[PDB]
Amino acid sequence: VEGAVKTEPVDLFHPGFLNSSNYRIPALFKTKEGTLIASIDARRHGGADAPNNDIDTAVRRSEDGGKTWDEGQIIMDYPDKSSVIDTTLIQDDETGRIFLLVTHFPSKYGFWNAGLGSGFKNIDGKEYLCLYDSSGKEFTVRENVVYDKDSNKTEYTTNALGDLFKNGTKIDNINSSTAPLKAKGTSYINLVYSDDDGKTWSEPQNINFQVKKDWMKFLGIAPGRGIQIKNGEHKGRIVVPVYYTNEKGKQSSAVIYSDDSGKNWTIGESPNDNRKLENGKIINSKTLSDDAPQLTECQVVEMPNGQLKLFMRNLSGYLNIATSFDGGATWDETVEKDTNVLEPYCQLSVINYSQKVDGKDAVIFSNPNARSRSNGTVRIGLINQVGTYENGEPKYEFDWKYNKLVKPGYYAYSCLTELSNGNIGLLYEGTPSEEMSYIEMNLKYLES
Ligand SMILES: *[C@]1(C(=O)O)O[C@@H]([C@H](O)[C@H](O)CO)[C@H](NC(C)=O)[C@@H](O)[C@H]1F
Ligand SMILES: [Ca+2]
Ligand SMILES: [Ca+2]
Repeated sequence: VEGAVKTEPVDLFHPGFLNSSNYRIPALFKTKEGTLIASIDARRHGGADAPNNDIDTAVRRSEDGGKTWDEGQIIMDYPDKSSVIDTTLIQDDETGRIFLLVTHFPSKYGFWNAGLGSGFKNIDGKEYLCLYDSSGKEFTVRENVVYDKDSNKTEYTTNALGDLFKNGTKIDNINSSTAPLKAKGTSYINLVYSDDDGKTWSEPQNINFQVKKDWMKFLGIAPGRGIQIKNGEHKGRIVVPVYYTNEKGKQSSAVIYSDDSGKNWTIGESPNDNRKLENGKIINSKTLSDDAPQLTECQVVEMPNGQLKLFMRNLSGYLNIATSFDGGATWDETVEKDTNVLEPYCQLSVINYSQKVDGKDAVIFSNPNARSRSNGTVRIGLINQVGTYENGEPKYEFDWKYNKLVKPGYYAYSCLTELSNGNIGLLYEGTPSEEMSYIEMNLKYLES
């Protein structure tokens, strides 16, 4: 229609960019300064997930609203088929600090073979990363100095990247397939941060000891973005979607969050914890033994009063939505199924939109509207309160009033952002693992 804007796709990542043959897993965010940051997996050996690859994290920035982008940089790169996989972006408005979190695996590990627990051990009241030698003896890293099982200092030290130094000389890396001391083979949550609007990034902080329980096998970032709560008593809380497997391998969503500007993180309960299934069975994420109720990658948005809604990949064929009244610490027992929104078992993106649409608060949603990763569709969901829960909290529901096909053919993972001009930016997998496409759309287009 007249005045509709949908830009022609640009390949923001593609084979050869930064000398990476493949790319997957978009994250896209507009900073407080108005800069766009796009992060992605630079999959170096093909498109496959860990452990069958060597994956680094790449970032591009735009200072002109997505019209032009910088030359990119690799910000995390582990050796020898140790991979960082699945990024997410969020910023603390108070401090201006931008966070990027990602899942990390040592060489040979990935989602399906991750070992149990955090990979840390408590010694005398502090958690220390464990290392193992060829005989299986256990060592700890205490302030980057390696101690043996009898608390004798060894000749080894580490750094935040896992480099392993013998008397100060680098000899290997604890994440490789060859090191004399290796980390536990499991997932780790890494966090890096930027205080200069994404130009430079810290080295990784391994926060597994704060967020990963002893019964979780995988715990990973659910890629895309986080939020910082705007309304109510949890205002300022930084909320990052995640998901994990239990000892039986079954997946449940949750969020990690920080009330102290990213210094410390905690994991909330899953919506699968004390979840009441359709006909009344009660499950929990620690004991879940069936495939059907699994809840996996997810993204979160905030309601007008501060209530959270967690939108989740799942096995029902349709979108599932959980509700939290306590800032992501727990969820209502009922997970809603929205049969207006097909969900083919793929990541989705949902964001708050800053302006009213048709007099209502709104969200913007992106996923493949199909029974496969195709027919990429962007929706505007209007929020309406429809009475209250038994506990008196407002009950909010979405009206998917506007729905627009933006990508015929292949469409997999995606990430939205609102732009400074009020339009919507979208970075999406329009190929399995090669070109990642960026478009800008206005509301007139989305409503057409
Ligand atoms: C997606 C994908 O489906 O395309 O899957 C994730 C997991 O394999 C899946 O959620 C497991 O049930 C990948 N992440 C990891 C850590 O394997 C994503 O990178 C992506 F591959
Ligand atoms: Ca690498
Ligand atoms: Ca619950």
